Amino acid sequence: DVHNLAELRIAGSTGIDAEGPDSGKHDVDLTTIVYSPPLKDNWRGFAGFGYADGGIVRDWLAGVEWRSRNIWLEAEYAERVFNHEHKPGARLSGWYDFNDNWRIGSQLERLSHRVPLRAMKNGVTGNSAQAYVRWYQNERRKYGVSWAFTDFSDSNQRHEVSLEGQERIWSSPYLIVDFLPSLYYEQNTEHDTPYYNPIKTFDIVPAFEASHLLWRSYENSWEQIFSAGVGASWQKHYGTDVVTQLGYGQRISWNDVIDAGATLRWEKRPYDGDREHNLYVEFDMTFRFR
Repeated sequence: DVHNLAELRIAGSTGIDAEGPDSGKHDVDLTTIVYSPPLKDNWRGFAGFGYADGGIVRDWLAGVEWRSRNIWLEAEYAERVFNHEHKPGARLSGWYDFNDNWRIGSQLERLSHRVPLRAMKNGVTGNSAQAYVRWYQNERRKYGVSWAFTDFSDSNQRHEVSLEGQERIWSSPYLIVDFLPSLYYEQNTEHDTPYYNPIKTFDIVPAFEASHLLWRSYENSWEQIFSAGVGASWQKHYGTDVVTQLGYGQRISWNDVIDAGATLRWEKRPYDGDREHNLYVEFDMTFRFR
């Protein structure tokens, strides 16, 4: 019956062949975080670790989480090291639920991950502010507005905006199919940069996702995830070309104590002209224990 215990989260990202502009062909992202048990009914403390080599960047972090329904909140401080150089970092985030159809979320970060993770090759520091609004119109219908402002340590400010939708097309005992149309807007300021800093980009990518169930017995299961998208990307001084994206993954859930998933992703969009392709693998695991 025990279901609120200590929790270990481990998630990772690695590039198979990422010929994109803000990532080398082969990069490695790994983050591991452990949550304490409910210290009391709403409070949890966590500590964690972050790793990124592509010149190696590591993170040591610790923070607290408060949790009731209708409102979730956490703060987090981290220390980031690079080439015998320490720099401080902190995160504040939360969401609350207005009416149980509407939810508003907020997020403050230093340093921000919304900065391409090594514009810091020249030591580019960034602090940001995120906000989002999510609205559930049916039980089969869901829209998400989001935006973020980011201040770089080289005078560049990035204002990103995203708008997502989630429409349920088909819901079977074994198969569900979602329509996930996505919109994205990004604007920057600094013009001659050593990192991919597009001045004004806008994308329209209609996409679907299909979750198929391979096997299930009662409270533990196994599913495969197929997702595909074809869209267009516009960039000022460069016009427009096509965006295509594919994903394949699988999920395992076991006794509400084991959750694991791994996804193989491919995408091909234009960066400053003609299209380059990104191929990478993502995974995540959550365990609950002593």
